Amino acid sequence: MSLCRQNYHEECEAGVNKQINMEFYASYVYMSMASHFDRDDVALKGAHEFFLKSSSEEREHAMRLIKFQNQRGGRVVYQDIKKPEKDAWGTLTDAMQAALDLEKHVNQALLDLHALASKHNDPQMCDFIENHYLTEQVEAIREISGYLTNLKRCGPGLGEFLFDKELNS
Amino acid sequence: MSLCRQNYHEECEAGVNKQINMEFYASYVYMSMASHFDRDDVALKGAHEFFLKSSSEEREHAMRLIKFQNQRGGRVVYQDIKKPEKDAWGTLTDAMQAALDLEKHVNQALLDLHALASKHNDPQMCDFIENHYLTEQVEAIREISGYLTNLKRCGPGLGEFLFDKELNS
Amino acid sequence: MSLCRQNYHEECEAGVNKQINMEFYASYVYMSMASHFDRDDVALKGAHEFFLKSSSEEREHAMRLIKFQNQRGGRVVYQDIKKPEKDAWGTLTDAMQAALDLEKHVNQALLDLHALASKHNDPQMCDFIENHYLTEQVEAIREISGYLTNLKRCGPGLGEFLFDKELNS
Amino acid sequence: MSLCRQNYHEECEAGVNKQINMEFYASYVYMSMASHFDRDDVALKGAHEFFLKSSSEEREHAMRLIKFQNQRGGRVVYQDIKKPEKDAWGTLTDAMQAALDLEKHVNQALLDLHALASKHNDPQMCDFIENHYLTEQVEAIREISGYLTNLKRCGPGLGEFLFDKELNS
Ligand SMILES: [Ag+]
Ligand SMILES: [Ag+]
Ligand SMILES: [Ag+]
Ligand SMILES: [Ag+]
Ligand SMILES: [Ag+]
Ligand SMILES: [Ag+]
Ligand SMILES: [Ag+]
Ligand SMILES: [Ag+]
Ligand SMILES: [Ag+]
Ligand SMILES: [Ag+]
Ligand SMILES: [Ag+]
Ligand SMILES: [Ag+]
Ligand SMILES: [Ag+]
Ligand SMILES: [Ag+]
Ligand SMILES: [Ag+]
Ligand SMILES: [Ag+]
Repeated sequence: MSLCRQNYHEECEAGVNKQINMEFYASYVYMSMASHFDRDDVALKGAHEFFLKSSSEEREHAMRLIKFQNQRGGRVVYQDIKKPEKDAWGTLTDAMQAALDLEKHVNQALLDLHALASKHNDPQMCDFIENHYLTEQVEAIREISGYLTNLKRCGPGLGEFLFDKELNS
Repeated sequence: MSLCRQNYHEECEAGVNKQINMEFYASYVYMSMASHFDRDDVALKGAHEFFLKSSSEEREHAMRLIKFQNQRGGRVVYQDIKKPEKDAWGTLTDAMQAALDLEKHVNQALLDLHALASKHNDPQMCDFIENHYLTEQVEAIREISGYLTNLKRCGPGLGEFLFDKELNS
Repeated sequence: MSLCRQNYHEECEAGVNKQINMEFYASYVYMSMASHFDRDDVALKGAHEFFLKSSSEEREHAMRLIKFQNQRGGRVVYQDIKKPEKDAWGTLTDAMQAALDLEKHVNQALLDLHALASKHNDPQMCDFIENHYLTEQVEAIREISGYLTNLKRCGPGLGEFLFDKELNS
Repeated sequence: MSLCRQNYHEECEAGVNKQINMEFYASYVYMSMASHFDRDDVALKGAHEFFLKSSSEEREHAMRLIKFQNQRGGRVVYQDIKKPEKDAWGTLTDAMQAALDLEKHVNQALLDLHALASKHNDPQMCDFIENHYLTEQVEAIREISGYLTNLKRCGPGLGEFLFDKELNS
């Protein structure tokens, strides 16, 4: 009766908790991509920066869902952040493909989370997700898709090096 | 045929009119809380300011729904703004509890209003409500909930005085 | 022969990988402490901010070890970031105690890592750790210890609320 | 009894003298690399600038060890700065490989010098070396290693030309 929870279904709460984990996970994947591209034998500084920034943004995404959980009076429950699937992510194209797949996985998760909120008639949650995640995911996915297109266009070797400069700066 | 109304159902219009009254009412409650806390024998200036600001914001909420009504080509119809339930709101905790209850009542009303708009497939109204009210209500409720938590933590007497300073400044 | 690795023992590399995980873990603990203190029923904003900042700094610590790993030509290998031990961290004192314990655990780990580097005659690694971690840990631990002292001094209730204001601002 | 020497072993002094020569030598190598890349028939201005800067920095490294020698009350003793091993350093990759080898040779020398100081319990010398040389060497080596990686990635011809632009600016 002194708590803030209102119109916030347990499934949604749990879906937010899952999404928190997912965003941390994606953060972690990108951290790993970043460090891969900062290997002396890979040495793609643009990719490194790009994936670091993506890692940091994923962390922010997580945190904003954490906040949301608290703002709705849910209870954040953390789970392990699983290690990413690979220790080495290949070429920039390989990693961008993996990133695209991750973002699509995150995006589906968010869409599922939105479907949850819509199912439970939580329009504030829906709005939150739309406002902070959905278009962002769309943008990210489109952006990575274009990267893949240009990576392919640029080709291996020099093209990769030059394309890599074009990430960020 | 020269009017702007389009896709704006009479129930929604009426729901906006009810919500207008509700926001004015909440404004009025907060006005009363404010004046209570500015009694010489209550004299909690932070609460006074906080509730005045909440009153003014509720008024703005009302006005924005008035505007919306007109922008959608509905017709604003005012009702009495009922006096608040109490003339004296007790301690800061008591008033914060009452505020929490009011905000939850407003919030449910808004959620009902959004459900109305969703039922009548008025996505512009839905968006309006989400954009201007829902998250705001969530924020308000969470904020007041935290106040209650801290009021309890701080305890009566000195704690109330000190907590009161922490509202606003 | 085109790689940068020099004087960087496999044990050290592995110790850095462990330390990376540990810093991420500590980051994660602090994230959880932060969100605990942002519960509507806990609502200690200073603690929230303090633990968020500690989480972010732990992340930076991790990242700097990631960087170091790459700068020394080791290979970062991530592991799961385990969920923290608790879902709810108690009072600010309880959490500060837990933080103190975590920082001491991190600190011992770092000291072990430094002992590793010293054992393997990796003075650059030693210096790195001393330059970026050791004094920082000392500072953190002392700082948290003082917090605990003041939390105790301040007492539960009002004291906790007031002490909480004194974290950060 | 009016001199400053204290806790500065003759071997260390001699090791500093050797290191001075080594840094001058490395300076000289880089000078030669620089001039190679400024040949009209080589004409890689980025490499030229990069190696000039590396030459100048190596000179500064030498000078700082000279200073250190004097600050510790040792006696600087110069030896011939031997001419570099090659008159022509090949492609940018070839020279970067040679640079990597030189920096690793310098780095080992410094590590040996640090081991000397540690053996003789000269922590000020150890610190000096750690503070001014070790991490710098690590950085240099990693940097050159990445260059080699990117030179390889970029390939001969156009890639070399483009990679060359990416040194410095
Ligand atoms: Ag819900
Ligand atoms: Ag990384
Ligand atoms: Ag992203
Ligand atoms: Ag919306
Ligand atoms: Ag919407
Ligand atoms: Ag309608
Ligand atoms: Ag008033
Ligand atoms: Ag309000
Ligand atoms: Ag080592
Ligand atoms: Ag948090
Ligand atoms: Ag810390
Ligand atoms: Ag000595
Ligand atoms: Ag020259
Ligand atoms: Ag150098
Ligand atoms: Ag040191
Ligand atoms: Ag040291």
